[PDB]
Amino acid sequence: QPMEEEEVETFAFQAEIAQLMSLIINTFYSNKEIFLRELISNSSDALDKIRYESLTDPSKLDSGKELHINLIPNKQDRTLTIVDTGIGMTKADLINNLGTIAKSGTKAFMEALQAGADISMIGQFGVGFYSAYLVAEKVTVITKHNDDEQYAWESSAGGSFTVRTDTGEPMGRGTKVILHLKEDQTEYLEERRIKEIVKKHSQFIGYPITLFVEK
Ligand SMILES: COc1cc2cc(c1)NC(=O)/C(C)=C/CC[C@H](OC(N)=O)[C@@H](OC(N)=O)/C(C)=C/[C@H](C)[C@@H](OC)[C@@H](OC)COC2
Ligand SMILES: [Mg+2]
Repeated sequence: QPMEEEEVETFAFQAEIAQLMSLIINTFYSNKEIFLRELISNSSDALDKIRYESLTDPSKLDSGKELHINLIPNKQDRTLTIVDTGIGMTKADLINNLGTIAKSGTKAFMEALQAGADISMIGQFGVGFYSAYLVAEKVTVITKHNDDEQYAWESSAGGSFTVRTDTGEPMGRGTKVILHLKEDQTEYLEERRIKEIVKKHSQFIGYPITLFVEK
């Protein structure tokens, strides 16, 4: 019954990453659907990493043998969740790779946009994760790596993100991206739309992908 206590750490995004997020959020782009391609591609890379690590150390699969991606639309919460059982990320990985450290592709990509380039090019510049903000007002990343505890990263943009130990349902290993969709982007909760986008953009994943549909 006693009051629970939880630690949170708040971080500022690196300057160019903050500028990138603002550009993605406040500019109109057609072809926003490519966000799902980018997230699935990141999952595939995380899956490749645990796969190859396990060839040399099979104990790394003690946290889960199955290597796959699950897509979970939730119309009640208005969330689309992409879950993989890839290598996952440590706390240090989250902090370094999801916000605080500069990427070499950020500037070149922003300038490419502000010249008319299609947003689809984002993955080539190594900042494809941020395409989530084309469709989501808030993104929560839950992750579990063999070498660390389970962590939750979250940002509604505006310049900062938080990291905390996750009190939610334990995952054996991997990463779960929860997209809290903007009110005008609920088409990405529809089964037909999700299937269309995966069929169009994500046909060479290398791992099984399953769509879970309520009701
Ligand atoms: C193309 O491949 C990459 C690689 C990187 C960045 C991006 C794409 N591109 C990005 O835009 C960023 C900021 C990705 C952040 C990291 C991704 O997180 C979300 N959910 O998309 C995460 O994905 C999942 N499912 O685990 C990935 C890919 C983690 C991999 C395994 C891990 O390698 C050891 C990361 O360092 C810890 C790599 O970071 C660099
Ligand atoms: Mg790949």
